[PDB]
Amino acid sequence: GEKSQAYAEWKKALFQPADVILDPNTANPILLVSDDQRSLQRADERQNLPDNPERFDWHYCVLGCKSFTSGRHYWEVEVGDRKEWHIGVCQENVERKCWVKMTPENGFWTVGLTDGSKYRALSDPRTKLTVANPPQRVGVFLDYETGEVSFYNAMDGSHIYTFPHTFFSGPLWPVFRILTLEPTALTICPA
Amino acid sequence: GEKSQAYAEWKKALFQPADVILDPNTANPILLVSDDQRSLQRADERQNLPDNPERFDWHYCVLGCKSFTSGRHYWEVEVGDRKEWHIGVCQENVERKCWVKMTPENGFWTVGLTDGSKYRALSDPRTKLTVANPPQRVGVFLDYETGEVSFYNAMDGSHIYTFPHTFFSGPLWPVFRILTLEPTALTICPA
Ligand SMILES: C=C(C)CCOP(=O)(O)OP(=O)(O)O
Repeated sequence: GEKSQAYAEWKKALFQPADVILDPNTANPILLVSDDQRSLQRADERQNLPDNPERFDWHYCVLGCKSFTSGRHYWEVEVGDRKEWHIGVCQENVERKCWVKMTPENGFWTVGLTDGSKYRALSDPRTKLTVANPPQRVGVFLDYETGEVSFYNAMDGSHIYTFPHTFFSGPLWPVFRILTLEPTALTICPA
Repeated sequence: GEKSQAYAEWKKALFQPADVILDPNTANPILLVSDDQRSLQRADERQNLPDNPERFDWHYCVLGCKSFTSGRHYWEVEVGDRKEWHIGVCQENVERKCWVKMTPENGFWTVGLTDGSKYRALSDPRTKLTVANPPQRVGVFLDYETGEVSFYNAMDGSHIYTFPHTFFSGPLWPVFRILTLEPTALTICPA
């Protein structure tokens, strides 16, 4: 209880709770956004969607509906028993159509999981993470002004990863990515 | 380059720069504190020194000359190629005379290196770290109010470790521990 309590108090001293919903107009055509816009699944094949400019056509990504240009913000994501996921932030100006490698140099700050047990930060090169207990819920923490993106196990307060401090260019968006077709959705925790 | 600049801007924006000097009165008798109080080495054998109450008698530890009871503070330590070292903060009330495990529950928040290649956080139990580039200079970051102790590579800005947010009791001192005889001293970088 003490580690959860200190995690709650820290998030109150410093970070504004963001109420993040998924924008279906940004979602790759293989993704399904839930009607309440909190949950994400994958289809067996691309669905028939317009190719509007905001849509990720290659990467299996979706954005939030609000961006950040300043300030300290957090949100929490129920990854549950998923075997695969990536979450974090990206710049408004990322390449959405052509492939680009999802790295900080290309405007992406994400961590995640592959093959049930391989936790990685998508630094370049990728950082192999050591996680003592697989997180069911992950907190994403942004400080725009200091260039900080960090990740915690939201249930026990343990730290997962902090990217090197950087300089952002333009607005940042919450980003979510799933590659697999598996029973458990990715779900955003309401603020 | 940019990662060093962003690390510099972050530490300047949010943390008070501590000018840390070693207190030889606190040092375990096997330690040698330099005349300028910036450098720490180990002697071959325990020196004959008085067992005054403030002196560490069991652990091979020394404190700084100033504690923190509030605020955000940072300092940097040149570890160079030294194969063994642990650094961080501890509570004024730690057990200095008798055997105790150096853990957060016992008032110590430290990380470091064993046998040239084994990075650990001194959590209970110890957390094995994976560090892609061995740091030569380590930044120690304290936020008293949010219970935060984190550690960075002070040359490239890469993150090393963040303890779970906690609650501190009383003053925190910079603490330094070396177990081995090695050519390379630990040296505190001035503010
Ligand atoms: C033996 C002493 C007094 C120094 C190291 O203590 P431990 O052997 O308990 O090891 P750490 O895990 O604290 O390095």
